[PDB]
Amino acid sequence: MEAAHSKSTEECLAYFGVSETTGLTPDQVKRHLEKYGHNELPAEEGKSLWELVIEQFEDLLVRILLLAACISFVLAWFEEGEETITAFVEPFVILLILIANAIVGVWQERNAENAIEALKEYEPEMGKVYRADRKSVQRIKARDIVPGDIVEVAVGDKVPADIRILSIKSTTLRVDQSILTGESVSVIKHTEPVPDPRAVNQDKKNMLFSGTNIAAGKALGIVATTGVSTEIGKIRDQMAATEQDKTPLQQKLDEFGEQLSKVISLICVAVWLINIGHFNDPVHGGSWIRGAIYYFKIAVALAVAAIPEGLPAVITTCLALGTRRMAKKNAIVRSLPSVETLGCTSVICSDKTGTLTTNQMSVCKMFIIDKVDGDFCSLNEFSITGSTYAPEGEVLKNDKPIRSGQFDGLVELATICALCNDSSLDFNETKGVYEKVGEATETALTTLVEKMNVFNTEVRNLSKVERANACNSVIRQLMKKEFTLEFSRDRKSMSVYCSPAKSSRAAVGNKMFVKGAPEGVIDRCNYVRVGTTRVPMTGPVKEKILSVIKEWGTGRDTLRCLALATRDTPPKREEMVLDDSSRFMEYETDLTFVGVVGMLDPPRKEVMGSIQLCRDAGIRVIMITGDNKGTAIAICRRIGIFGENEEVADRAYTGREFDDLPLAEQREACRRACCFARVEPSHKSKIVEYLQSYDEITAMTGDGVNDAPALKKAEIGIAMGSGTAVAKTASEMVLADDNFSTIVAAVEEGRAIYNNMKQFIRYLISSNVGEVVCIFLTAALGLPEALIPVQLLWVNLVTDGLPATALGFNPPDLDIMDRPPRSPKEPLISGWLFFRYMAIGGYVGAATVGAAAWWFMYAEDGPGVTYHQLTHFMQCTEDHPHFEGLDCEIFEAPEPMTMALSVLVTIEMCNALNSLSENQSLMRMPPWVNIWLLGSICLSMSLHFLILYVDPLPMIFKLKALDLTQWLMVLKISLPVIGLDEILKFIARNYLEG
Ligand SMILES: C/C=C(/C)C(=O)O[C@H]1C(C)C2[C@H]([C@@H]1OC(=O)CCCCCCC)[C@@](C)(OC(C)=O)C[C@H](OC(=O)CCCc1ccc(O)c(CCCCCCNC(=O)OC(C)(C)C)c1)[C@@]1(O)[C@H]2OC(=O)[C@@]1(C)O
Ligand SMILES: [K+]
Ligand SMILES: [Mg+2]
Repeated sequence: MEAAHSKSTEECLAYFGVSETTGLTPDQVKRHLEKYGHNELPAEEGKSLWELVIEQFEDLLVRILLLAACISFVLAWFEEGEETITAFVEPFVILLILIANAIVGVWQERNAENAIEALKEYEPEMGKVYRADRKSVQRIKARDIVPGDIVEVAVGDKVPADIRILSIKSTTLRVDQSILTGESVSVIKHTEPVPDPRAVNQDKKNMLFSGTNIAAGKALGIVATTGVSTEIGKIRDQMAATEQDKTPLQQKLDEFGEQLSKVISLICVAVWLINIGHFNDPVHGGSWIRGAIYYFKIAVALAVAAIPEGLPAVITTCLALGTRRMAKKNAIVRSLPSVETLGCTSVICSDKTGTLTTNQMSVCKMFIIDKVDGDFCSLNEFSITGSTYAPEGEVLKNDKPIRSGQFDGLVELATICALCNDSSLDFNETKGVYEKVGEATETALTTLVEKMNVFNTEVRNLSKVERANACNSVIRQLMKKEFTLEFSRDRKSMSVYCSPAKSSRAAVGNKMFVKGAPEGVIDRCNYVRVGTTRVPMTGPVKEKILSVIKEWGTGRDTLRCLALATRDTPPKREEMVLDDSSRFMEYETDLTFVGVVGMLDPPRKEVMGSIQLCRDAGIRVIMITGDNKGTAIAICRRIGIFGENEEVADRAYTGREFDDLPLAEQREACRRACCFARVEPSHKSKIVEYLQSYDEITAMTGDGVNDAPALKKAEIGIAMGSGTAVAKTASEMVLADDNFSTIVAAVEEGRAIYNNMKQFIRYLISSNVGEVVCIFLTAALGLPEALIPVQLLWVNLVTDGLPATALGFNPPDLDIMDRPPRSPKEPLISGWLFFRYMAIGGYVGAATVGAAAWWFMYAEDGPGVTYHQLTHFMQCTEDHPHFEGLDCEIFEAPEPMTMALSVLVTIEMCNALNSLSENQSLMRMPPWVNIWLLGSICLSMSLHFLILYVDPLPMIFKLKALDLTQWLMVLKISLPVIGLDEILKFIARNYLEG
C-alpha cells in the first residue's frame, strides 16, 4: 500500500515487485494477503439479544423497579388465600412496564441503521484481476484483491480497491467520483504521476478510488491500497472513532437517576430513625412478620412513587408529534432525541451552492474591449436578461436592447461559449421547462448563446424542444471540435482545438478556444481582440480589464467571472501530447483575450430573512463555499453574514490561510470567522472540534460520503435530501429542499418543542415528589396505606399522562427567536422553582395522607377513631380490649384510599393548569388558553370515575366509589393548591428578581 499518486508507474511495479504482464504470482498473493489483510471494511460489531436486553435492564431506575417488582412478587406470594386473589397484579404490572420498556429499546435498535454500514453499499462483490496462475483475466471476489496485483476495470464497474492507473486501454477514461469528492460530472484520468505528495483526492488524476464508478472507458492498474487503508476506509475509521455525547436531557435523566437513588435511600434511613422507639418495645414477635411485611410493601410503594413511569412515554410521543410537524416543513428528523439538541444550536455551518443559493446559474454581464489607442481604452459592457436556463431574454448596452450580431467581438465570444462548453440544454415536454444538461456554469454559457444568436439565424417558428440547442449547434457545425484539454486546478481553465471543416474557411484554419479564471488566463495573454483586429496586450488595457473583473466579483453583484480568450496560432497538432494535464497549461499560452462573462448564482428567497432570524436568535452562521474569499466575502455581505461596510479581517479565512496558522490562532479564528472559502475535506472536521472547544452546539451540512466524518462529529449533522445515502444515515436531520432556511425553521420548532416539553416534565416530576411525601408520612406516622402501588402507576401513566402530553401543545412564546440559545447545562428545576415544588409536594403529601385519615376519624361513613391511635392499628385484634371497641378490619377499607387517590387525582389536574406557565398567573394566562389541556382533564376525570364504578376495576385498585359529600371534601382539599401556587408565583413575579 502506498502514496502511489505521486509515484510513477514503474516505481509502483517496483515497490510491489510485480510484473505488469503476469500480475502477482500465486505465492505473492498468499504473502501479500497475510500482510495486508482482506480488501474489505471491518466486520460489524457483534451485539446479541441477550446483551441488548441486559442493556435495557442497566438503567439505575429500571433496576430499582425490577427489584421492587420482586419484593412485590414475594409479598403477594404471602397474602391470605381468598382474602385476596388480585394479590399478583401489583408485581405483574411492574413487570409489564419493564417488559414493555425492554421490548421498546430492542425494537428501537433493530430498526436502527449504522452510518458505517451504509459504506458497505460501495463495495463491489466481484473484481477483475490478472495473475500469474492464468493467461486470461479472472473475475474474483473483491474481498480477495490484494495491494499490488494487477486489475482491469471498465464501464459500469464499481471500483474495488484504491488503484494507481498503469495504462488506459481506451481512447479516454471517465470516472464518477461524485460521492468521494463532490464533482457531479465524470472526470478524466491520466497515467502520469502527480508531483505533490500531500495532494487532495480531487487532484490525484492518476487515481481510482474504491466505490466510485467508471463512467466511460476501460483501463488497467496496480492496487495502491485495499481495505481500511483506501480513501473510503480512512473515512470509515474517522467515523468509527467518532463518539457522540448524549442529549442534554438524556444526560439530565441519568443525573436524576443517580440522585433519586440517593434520596430514596436517605428516606429509608430517616424512616427507620423515626420509628426508633420500637427498640424500646416488649421483646416478643407480636407481628414480627406483620411489621416487616408492612415496611417492604411501603418500600415498593415508595419506589413507584419516586419514578415517573410515564415521562419517557410522554417525551417520546411529544417528539414524534413535533417531528411530523416538521416533516411538513421539509425538515426530516431522523433521531427524535435530537429535536432538543437542535434547539440549542449556537453555530450553523452551511455549504453555499445547493443550500444557500439556487445553484441555478445565469450570465448577466459581458464585456469585450472596444478600443486601445495607447493609454486610451474603452470597453463594451453588456447585461443579459433572464435567470432561468431558458432561451429567453435580451442583450442590452445601457439598458437599451441590442441585436448581438452587430458587434464582431461578441460573435467570437459567443462561439467560444458554445465550443469550449461540454454541457448543453434539453427541454422536457412533461414539465414544460428548460433543463441543465451538463454543469451549472457551462450549461449557462449554453443559454447565453441561445439568447444572443449572433447571426440572427431565425428560430422563432420552432418548438421549444429543438429551440433548446439551436444557436449552439449552429456554431457547432461551423468549426469541427478536434479535441479538448480538460480542466485542471493548476491552470484553472480548459480549452478546445478546432478545425474549419468545409473549405473557403481553410485560411486561419486551426484555432484554440480558452476559458478559465481571469487572473489565470489573462496573465497568459499577449494580445487582445478589438473587433476582428488584434493588438499587443498592454499594461493600461490589462489594469482596466482586471479592474472591472473586481467590481463584478466584489461589488453588490457578487458575480463569478469567466475569461474567454483564443490562441490564434495554436501549436501544430502533432506537436501536442493530449494526455498530461501538466503540459496543457503550456499549450494555452500566447493568447489574445477576447472578453469576460459574468454569471450569477442567486441566493434563495427565504435565505436573507433566515440569516436575519439567526441574528436575533443569537446563532452564528458560518458559510462554507468554493468561491475565492474575495467574492466569498461579497456573497456573505449580500445575504447578511456581513454588513455592507463591516470589517472582515479576522472573520474570513481560506483553506490555506487557515492551515498556515499555528493550532492556537487556528482555534482563535474559529470563534469569530464566518466565511470559509475553498475549504478542503479535513477542514470541516477541524472547524467542528474547535467550535466544540468553545462549548458550542454546532450544525454541519454535507452531501457526500466525504462529509460523513464531519457530519457525525457535529452536534447536529444536516444532510441534503439530494445527497448520498451514507451522508443521510450519518446526519440527525435531512433537508428535502436542501434549502438552508429549512434549517432555521427546524431550530425554531426545537425551541418551541423544548419549551412545552420543559413544562410537562416539571409537572410530572412535582407529582412524583408529592406522592413520595405521602408515602413518607404514611410510614413516618405508621398509618394505613393511603395510596397503593397499583393506583399510583395508573395516576402516573394515565391520569397524569393525558394532561402531560397536552401540555406539550402549549402556545409557543412570540419571542422564542429573540432570545439567545439555551444553555445545555441549564437544570430543569432549581432555585425558587425547586422550592415551589418542594412546597407543592409538601402539600399534596399532606392532602393525600390527611384525606384518608379524615375518613377514619371525623367522617360520618367512617368510625371516628378520632384523636386516638389510628396509628397503632396493626396491634389491634389483640389489644382490642384496650382502645379498640370496634372491628380491626376498617383499616383495610377502600373508602380511605379512594379518598386520597381522589384528592391526588384532582390536585394533579389543578397542578396541570398551574403548569401552563412557569410564572404567569392563571388570572392572566387562563386555562382555556390550551384547549387540549382542558379536554384531557375531562378524559382523565371520567377515566378516574371508570375505575371507581365499572365493576371489575374497583376491586383490583381497592377503590370504592364515594358519595356526593365525600367528593366535596376532596375539593375542599385539592383546590387550595391553585391558590398556593398563585401566591408562590406572585412572589417570583414581584420580589425575587424577575
Ligand atoms: C423525585 C422524587 C423525590 C422524592 C426526590 O427527592 O426527587 C429529588 C431529585 C432526584 C431531584 C430533586 C428532588 O429533591 C427533593 O425532592 C427533596 C425533597 C425530599 C422530600 C422527602 C420527604 C418527603 C428535584 C426533583 O426536586 C424538586 C422540588 O423538583 C429537583 C430536580 O429535578 C429535576 O430537575 C427534574 C428535571 C430533569 C429531568 C429531565 C428528564 C427526565 O426524564 C427526568 C426524570 C425521569 C427519569 C426517568 C424516569 C421515568 N421512567 C424510567 O426511568 O423508566 C421507566 C420509563 C419507568 C421504565 C428528569 C433535581 O434536583 C432532582 O435531582 C436532580 O439531579 C435534579 C437537578 O434534576
Ligand atoms: K453526530
Ligand atoms: Mg460537498
